[PDB]
Amino acid sequence: NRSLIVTTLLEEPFVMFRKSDRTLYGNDRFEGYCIDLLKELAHILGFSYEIRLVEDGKYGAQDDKGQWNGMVKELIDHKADLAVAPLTITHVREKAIDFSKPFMTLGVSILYRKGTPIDSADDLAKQTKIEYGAVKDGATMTFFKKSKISTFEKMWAFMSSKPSALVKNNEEGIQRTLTADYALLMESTTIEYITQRNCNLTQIGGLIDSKGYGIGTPMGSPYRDKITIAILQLQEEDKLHIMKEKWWRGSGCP
Ligand SMILES: C=C(C)[C@H]1CN[C@H](C(=O)O)[C@H]1CC(=O)O
Ligand SMILES: [Cl-]
Ligand SMILES: [Cl-]
Ligand SMILES: [K+]
Ligand SMILES: [K+]
Repeated sequence: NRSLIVTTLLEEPFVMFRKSDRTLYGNDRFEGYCIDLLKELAHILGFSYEIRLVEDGKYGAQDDKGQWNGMVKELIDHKADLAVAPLTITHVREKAIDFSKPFMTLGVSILYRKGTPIDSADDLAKQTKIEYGAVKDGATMTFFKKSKISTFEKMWAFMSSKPSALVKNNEEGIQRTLTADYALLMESTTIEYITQRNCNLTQIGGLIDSKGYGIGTPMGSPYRDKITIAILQLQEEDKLHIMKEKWWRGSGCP
């Protein structure tokens, strides 16, 4: 039947503008892990799509008392059929949209420059000399905002009090860790990609929690179950592990 509308956002190495001399248009403009996954799902399920970058360039957060923005809002409003992106599956977003079963699992951890030998978030929580933060209005910020763990409660207090500590996006966050005394609270799979390519960066400690990335849909979407079955089939054959290795494999560090 009709082409589905796919909403997404630029983010390495999930979704990128591929390199070309020509001016690209339509779906051809895109490559990455999420594009490979989307192609595999479209082939398996027999659907076509038109990819659209979400206008406001956000994932989705509950800004107002109630109202959503970003890809989540796009899904709430049925402006897109699918959100294909590293969209973190959270019980709070589940109050507004549905997800497929997760195609990738991960957790929050810390990105930091190699130097002052901290080894945990606790080390970060009990000082202020090293500024730390998260991407504003993202899953990670939301995790801290609503935590009951005292260590993270203290971190939220600092992060929220000083707005100059939250960043607009990953590129701004990574650049800050590279040019200032700044630790970034970031999802582990991105950290893994980054530390492989930036040998002076490292992950501090291990994973704080567990979560996954899933394909977002409007609640009660007829494609949600089909997409889930297909994702689970790919997983049984270790295809998603292979796909990740394809986009993640770096050149390696000293
Ligand atoms: C702003 C990015 C890159 C996204 C990706 N996953 C989280 C989300 O789905 O909101 C965000 C990262 C984070 O908040 O650690
Ligand atoms: Cl577009
Ligand atoms: Cl897999
Ligand atoms: K070009
Ligand atoms: K079609």
